[PDB]
Amino acid sequence: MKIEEGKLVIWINGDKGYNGLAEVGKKFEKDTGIKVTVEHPDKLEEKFPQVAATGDGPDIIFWAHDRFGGYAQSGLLAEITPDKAFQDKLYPFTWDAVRYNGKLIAYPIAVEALSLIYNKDLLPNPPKTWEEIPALDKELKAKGKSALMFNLQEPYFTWPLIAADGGYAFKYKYDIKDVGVDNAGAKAGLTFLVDLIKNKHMNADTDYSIAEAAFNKGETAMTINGPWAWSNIDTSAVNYGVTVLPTFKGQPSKPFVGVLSAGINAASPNKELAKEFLENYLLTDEGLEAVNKDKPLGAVALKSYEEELAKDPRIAATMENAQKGEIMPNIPQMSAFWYAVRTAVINAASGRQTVDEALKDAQTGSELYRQSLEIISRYLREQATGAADTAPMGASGATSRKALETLRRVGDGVQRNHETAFQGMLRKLDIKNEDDVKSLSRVMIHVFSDGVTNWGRIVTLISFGAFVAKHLKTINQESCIEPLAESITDVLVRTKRDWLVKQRGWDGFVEFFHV
Ligand SMILES: CCc1sc2ncnc(O[C@H](Cc3ccccc3)C(=O)O)c2c1-c1ccc(O)c(Cl)c1C
Ligand SMILES: OC[C@H]1O[C@H](O[C@H]2[C@H](O)[C@@H](O)[C@@H](O)O[C@@H]2CO)[C@H](O)[C@@H](O)[C@@H]1O
Repeated sequence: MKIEEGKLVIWINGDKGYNGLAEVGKKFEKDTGIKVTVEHPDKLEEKFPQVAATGDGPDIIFWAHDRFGGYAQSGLLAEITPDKAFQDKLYPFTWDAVRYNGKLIAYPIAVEALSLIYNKDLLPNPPKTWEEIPALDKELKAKGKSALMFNLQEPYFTWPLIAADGGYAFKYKYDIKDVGVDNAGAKAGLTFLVDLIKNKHMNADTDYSIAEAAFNKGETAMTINGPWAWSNIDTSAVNYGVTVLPTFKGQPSKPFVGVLSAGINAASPNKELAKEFLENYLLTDEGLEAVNKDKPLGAVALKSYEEELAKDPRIAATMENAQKGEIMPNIPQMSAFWYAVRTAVINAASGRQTVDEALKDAQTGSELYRQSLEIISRYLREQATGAADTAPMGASGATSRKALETLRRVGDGVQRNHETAFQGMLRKLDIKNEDDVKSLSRVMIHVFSDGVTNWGRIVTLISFGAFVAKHLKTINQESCIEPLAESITDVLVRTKRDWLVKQRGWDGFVEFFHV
């Protein structure tokens, strides 16, 4: 077991109030003798799943609720079991964001939404519409100033515009069959952003650091940022307001709402100290004030302390923008949707891809997991039982049908030609229950990993998976077919993601074996 016992390590993002969090760790250490280390590593949302998976990493991880469903799906988080007394101290909707398969997987800390931030000295009336920002930039450019600068490297900041005229991630429970990443509304919003860049009103290269510096030295009239950014603006002496985001096509910008949440590592031998630090030290008037004094949290989940901060108009603007937005879903494929949209916005902005090209590729990566499982689960199940699934694939399922048709035709030959080799490998792997199926996964990455990438090898993997599903059903282990399909899908899309999207995904597969 790698994680040290008798002490707490905390991971929190570098835009957050980590010095304030460390003051609450000092107060925990002063009362219990347990040293709390707070770190803010780069890409901790990428690195937590990698190190947690091997029993390593921090005791507590802080991030918006959107990444927590994937970590729970991978068994990287402890179940949070606060009593009714502690649960009543926080807003029920904040608890809704940290509930996954009916289990609390984290402690909610604060509701974050993007607002529009403007220089009252340059722009006494901020724009009501996105459409008027070009004329405003022209006007401010004559004065050696610019209208707007925000981070174009993170899809988070651009999403409100993309979602305004009907863009969305998963239709709402959440329908992961229904992805709205390349709909007319999404094209309209992202096209308007590329047009601002084309007409020199914004810069494709602008990241968080550049946008913050330009706003805080009064070079740009406007930025798009969250509560965490107010501290640095306070220091900079800029007379700023926090207001409702400008509308697009007469409709509000819908910011993706995040709930800063604290998760407990499953591998942690200090889960009792972590529960005690989070419930009785951090989630208190004194604890949330210590963190908020460093960098504002936004609208905190703690009712007592949220009553006080509600009077602040910048919080009111945050909640107004939050109402017009959507609570982010916490489902496992959020990570793949964010990765896909990040790439789409960066490519459309730089002109490497068109808005049509970029958003189509992001709609493929957003659907790739569910689309792959649908094909593999149906193939494995129909091979095991001898009867096809009657149910319809759905509205976007023309690809799944042709891909299953191609897999049937192409992959039945592979089962026949490799029968002897498959039987040899299935005998040598002693499969017999869900436990034995857990083993297999480890094998398949090792095998599917260090080899040349082609549709031929993808077919062999799925074909051997069907062969194992046939065996599973034969020994009354038919319930293990759905998890084996999940594991084959997991190996394939987690390791070949970038290749599968370059091949137009399953359309590429049908195209490749067409005759
Ligand atoms: C967990 C087992 C998997 S998963 C997977 N995914 C893609 N390809 C595989 O094997 C082929 C090579 C090959 C040559 C002749 C017969 C079968 C396959 C390859 O790597 O190209 C495999 C194998 C695998 C590897 C070695 C073997 O001897 C057997 Cl029987 C198998 C089933
Ligand atoms: O940009 C995609 C990104 O969006 C959100 O991350 C936000 C985070 O929620 C905020 O707390 C803030 O600090 O900035 C981040 C933007 O870089 C999602 O939470 C995150 O999962 C996703 O990758």
